[PDB]
Amino acid sequence: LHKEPATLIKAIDGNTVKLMYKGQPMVFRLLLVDIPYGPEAAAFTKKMVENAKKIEVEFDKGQRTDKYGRGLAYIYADGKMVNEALVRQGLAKVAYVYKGNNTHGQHLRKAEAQAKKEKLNIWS
Repeated sequence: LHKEPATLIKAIDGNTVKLMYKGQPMVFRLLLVDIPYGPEAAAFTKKMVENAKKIEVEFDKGQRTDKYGRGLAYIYADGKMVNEALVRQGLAKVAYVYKGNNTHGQHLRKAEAQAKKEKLNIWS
């Protein structure tokens, strides 16, 4: 897997963001992030992407867009994965793997388990 450069265009909600990617505007859905705290998750992703000096998108090895045309990726803000930060903060759950895109699933489930043990936010 490899990180590619992108530019924030705008924050949308906890697991959706609009980016300039290879010179075209594209809506991206954060892989493996399930939002059941919806405003809270939205605000967290919004801050994280808008303060970044560097946004990267990392496709997984399965299908790269969903049926609505959204890119399916891990999104990184200054080197930190947004998908993982949300889960570790207890602001989303880890989704069922979609079509071969599971490369970071174990890593994210470890972050979720930690959030759970700490009883954070959704794990109240």
